[PDB]
Amino acid sequence: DAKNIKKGPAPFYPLEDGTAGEQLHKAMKRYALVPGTIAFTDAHIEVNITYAEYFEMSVRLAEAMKRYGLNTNHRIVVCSENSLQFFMPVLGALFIGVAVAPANDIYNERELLNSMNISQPTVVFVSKKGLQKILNVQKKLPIIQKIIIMDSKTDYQGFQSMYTFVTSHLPPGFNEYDFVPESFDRDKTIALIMNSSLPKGVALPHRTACVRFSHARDPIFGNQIIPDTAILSVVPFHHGFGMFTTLGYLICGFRVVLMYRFEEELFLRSLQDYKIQSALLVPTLFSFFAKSTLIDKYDLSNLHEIASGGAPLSKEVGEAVAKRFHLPGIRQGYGLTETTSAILITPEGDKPGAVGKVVPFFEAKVVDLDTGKTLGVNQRGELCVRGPMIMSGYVNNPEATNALIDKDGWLHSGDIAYWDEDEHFFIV
Repeated sequence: DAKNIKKGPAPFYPLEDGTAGEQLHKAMKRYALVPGTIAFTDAHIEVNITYAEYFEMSVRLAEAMKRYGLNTNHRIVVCSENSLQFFMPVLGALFIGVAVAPANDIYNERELLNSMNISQPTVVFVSKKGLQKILNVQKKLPIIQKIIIMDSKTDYQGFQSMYTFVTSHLPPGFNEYDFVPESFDRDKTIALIMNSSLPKGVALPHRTACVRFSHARDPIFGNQIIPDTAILSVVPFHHGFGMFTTLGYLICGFRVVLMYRFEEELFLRSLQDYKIQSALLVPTLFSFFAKSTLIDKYDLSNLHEIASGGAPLSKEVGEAVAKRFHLPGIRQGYGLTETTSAILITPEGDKPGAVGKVVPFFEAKVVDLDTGKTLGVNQRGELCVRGPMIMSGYVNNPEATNALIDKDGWLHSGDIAYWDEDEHFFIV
């Protein structure tokens, strides 16, 4: 009964062709050509980096990695707290088809080795403060040939920075605006290898990012592209919420204001002073802001939304946070690392405490817990989802993959849900 399979509507804008790197290159080149357009802002040190600067350096890294010898057969790791520099190697790799494996920068040293043992990187990009951890891992994974320091201009402790690495490998006369990103099969070529909440590696083809880019610009399931839009992001860039919201914001030309350490006054003062339209919180920051009383001391009249993304809020906490911030509700999402980003999303302007509706290109159902039979309206069962952001598989673990994703391609989320007459989903 097709009536019991919830289907996303058609996207406002048709899904664009090209790899994720080709799509990001094209958008970012355009914003690059408008001087003064801000890509990222570091709320702690107050520095802005423009799209022209971001574009040029990402293109330069792409060419430098290509000349060094990286191709679709290689992976890199990015291991860094949130920073102005984080996405530079991410974008450069995407531009040339090299898979990016972000490693949680507060992983203890065992968890870190586990993650890099699965991703098997040839090159590691790390912040200064992560260098010692990476050196210790490298003693055990000889495949790591080269370590490049992200938040330095000169060489740092005998290692090249991104800047000196680029200079070592760029051809004479290199022109950032003549560069053409690589073209490859976006279904077979892996864009990201993300870690599971021992964590596994989740392989995500370029296709899954391309679909995210359609949602991110969707006026219903995303944010409308409006000039001078600014986002405050406190979520980790190495995890799917931060990774795939930020890439979408770059596609949209927005200003991404970041923090790498949560503080109450800096956060609220940043919302006010950067006239943030949209803020992203990790889940336990919601319980925090339900307790905060300082909110009313700031002018937050440009704030239109607070988004929890993949992570599902209790109906009570979501309500208490919306109230504190004088908002009609929270822009919720439900997703997993395994679905790339949110595949249920609160449609713009529209149900307490629904998590949202099925995104374009996807289908969702709920099934009986004993039997697997599809259930009807208002009936509680296991949420299953199907669509082109589902991971291609856990790296080198077909058994955990087949345990999660059945033979018809339904991913079994492990969560309990129901959908209603309006097709809003509720996570119980």
